[PDB]
Amino acid sequence: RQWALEDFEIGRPLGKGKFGNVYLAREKQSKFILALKVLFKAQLEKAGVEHQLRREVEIQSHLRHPNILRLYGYFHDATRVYLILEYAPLGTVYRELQKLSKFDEQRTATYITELANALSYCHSKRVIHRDIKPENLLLGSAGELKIADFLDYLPPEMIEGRMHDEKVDLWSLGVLCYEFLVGKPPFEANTYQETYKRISRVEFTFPDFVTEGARDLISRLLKHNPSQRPMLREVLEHPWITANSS
Ligand SMILES: C=Nc1ncc(F)c(-c2cccnc2Oc2ccc(NC(=O)c3ccccc3Nc3ccccc3)cc2)n1
Repeated sequence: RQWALEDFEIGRPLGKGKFGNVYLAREKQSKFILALKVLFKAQLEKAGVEHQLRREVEIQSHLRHPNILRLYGYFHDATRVYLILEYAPLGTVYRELQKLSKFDEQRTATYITELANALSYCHSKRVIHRDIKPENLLLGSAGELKIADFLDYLPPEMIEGRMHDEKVDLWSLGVLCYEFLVGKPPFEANTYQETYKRISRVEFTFPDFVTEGARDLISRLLKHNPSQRPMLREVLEHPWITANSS
């Protein structure tokens, strides 16, 4: 409960980014094996996100799920800040997606279920999410997927703030599923302008090898109007999902 850097025996550099570096680590006390991010407050300031982090570490800490990367604890010295995190032994879905180019109908559906499961929990524990990427998806030991993200003159459209923020994740789920099945995201193009074009006008096209159940689901998630995309529950109960999830 009262953490210091010499409570930890340090292993191999696990990669860097963005403010800090991650190392492999072990609790001298419980010999428990975990990752450790090392953020520098100097690097947080020249990016103005010190309070933003502390804010989110308090949110993160109260999220226990097999499909969400577990944060165990945190601490600091004057120069450095440390985050004690679940080591995902099997690499990212990015690296793996490059190794396999695309995934099988079942590998994709299982991954969607897990995401959906995790996202539902967040929605339930009152914490909505923005965008999910393959690069932000880590892999546990048993192939399991881990989200590792980080007046009186005022009108109605300014006091109701952000109306539909819950529904972004369903778009993300649509996009992801596609990339998993195809190897590329659905509005990927050459110019940034042509990508912007296809995202705005919702312009994606399934190559022939894609199944119907997938085309059906993906289309339902990728609706222009946010309030038309299925609620997470429905994704878990989709013919295609309920036929490949395990
Ligand atoms: C190879 N497996 C593996 N396992 C665990 C790992 F952490 C990593 C890893 C290695 C190198 C770089 N990144 C890695 O993954 C992550 C992914 C997410 C995080 N999460 C955070 O850094 C974070 C968690 C809770 C709260 C805040 C966090 N960061 C944050 C920083 C600034 C502002 C806001 C949030 C940490 C490491 N890699």
